[PDB]
Amino acid sequence: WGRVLAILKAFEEDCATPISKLRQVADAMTVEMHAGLASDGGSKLKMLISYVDNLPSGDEKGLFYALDLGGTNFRVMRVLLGGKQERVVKQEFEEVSIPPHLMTGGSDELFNFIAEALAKFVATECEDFHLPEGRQRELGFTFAFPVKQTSLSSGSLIKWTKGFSIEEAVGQDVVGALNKALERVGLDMRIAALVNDTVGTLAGGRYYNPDVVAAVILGTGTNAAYVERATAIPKWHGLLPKSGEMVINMEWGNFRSSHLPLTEFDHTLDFESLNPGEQILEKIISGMYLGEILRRVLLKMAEDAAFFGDTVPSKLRIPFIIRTPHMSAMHNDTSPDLKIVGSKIKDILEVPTTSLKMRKVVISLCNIIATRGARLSAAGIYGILKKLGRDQKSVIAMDGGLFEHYTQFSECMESSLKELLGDEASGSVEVTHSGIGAALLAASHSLYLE
Ligand SMILES: OC[C@H]1O[C@@H](O)[C@H](O)[C@@H](O)[C@@H]1O
Repeated sequence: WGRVLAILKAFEEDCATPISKLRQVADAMTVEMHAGLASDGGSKLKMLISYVDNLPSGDEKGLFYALDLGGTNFRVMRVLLGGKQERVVKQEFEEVSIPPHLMTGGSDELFNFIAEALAKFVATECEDFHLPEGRQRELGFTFAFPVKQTSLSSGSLIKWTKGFSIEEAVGQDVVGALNKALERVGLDMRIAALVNDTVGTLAGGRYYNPDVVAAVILGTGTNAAYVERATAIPKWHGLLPKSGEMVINMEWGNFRSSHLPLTEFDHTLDFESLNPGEQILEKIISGMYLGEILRRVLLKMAEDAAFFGDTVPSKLRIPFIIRTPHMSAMHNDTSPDLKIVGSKIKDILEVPTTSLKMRKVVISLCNIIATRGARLSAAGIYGILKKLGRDQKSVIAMDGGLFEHYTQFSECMESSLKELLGDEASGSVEVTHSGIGAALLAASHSLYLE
């Protein structure tokens, strides 16, 4: 290593996000927010209206179910809410990994999967979760994909992201689909709310902190939601909210700008993806893609600089063979001779023996990729704050694996938001962590009292 350094040098330079560039990115973001709000097709930012005009206050009460469909995991939960003082009295939930074949199969089978798991969960209901009366179960549905919302409890799928590809479902109503799946298992359920995962995170965060104004998800995918003034949404007039507010789902994963520090590797990832040209910003930020970027750099060094000897390892040529959790562990390796980077490369790529020089390169690459994504996340948040005129206490409710379980990532993001804000503003913005959100929104729309 060995001209491996030349590629390393270039990639580091092409990925650079000095503050000037973050300011340019934030400014481009704020511009797209205005464009996206002014016209349905005016921006890469769809700026979807959620039909949430009232956020949780804390006085919600009753029994509520919630469904949560993400990119890789599905969740079923129920909660007892006891008002202002009691809040969440009791909570139960089960999590199921989604069988990969369901991601690209048919619509019915995806929704059967959801309905059948929910039915099994419902059957375990007992004690304090016993359905009172004389009543019907009420459900909140978190659905982590772009939706053209028609009401709080309805909307059609716009497109898939995160490796999903069920074309049958594009344009079809998500709640109607679930409703038909619920009919097939003979489960009676009132869907009171359908929300994007950013929206639920925002509702859940605002429930615990009145000053929450936005939510950002940095997990398998990436996205953000925020509370916008109704008058600042010229494209939409299908309701006159008394609050004067409306929560927006930005779908910022799809953001693109010439100021984005893209490399040949991000280009090849994109061109070979399931959704080429879409989710450009998501593909350099989210946990789905970070490892895959790493994989493409290492493959480049393997075939042109003999990083792994004369023969390129066969497992390096397989897409998504390197996951982001592999990256973060290697990134955390503070040890001489870098034990962890060594055992991760061996375990995952089936390469015996790596010099110190090779694992120093790998840990450097990990840092370059994680830092870019984190700093770009900060520029995103700063873009939202400028839209809000907030560039006075603002809280950003965060969720997702990258922010919760990747120390380097979440710390770099907070540092760079701080630098972006500056002495004046920084000291009035707080980034904090904690589904329940969708249930809280169902709770405001319950046909029952307590
Ligand atoms: O889960 C985080 C985000 O992932 C993106 O790929 C989806 O399009 C969004 O709807 C979601 O909010």
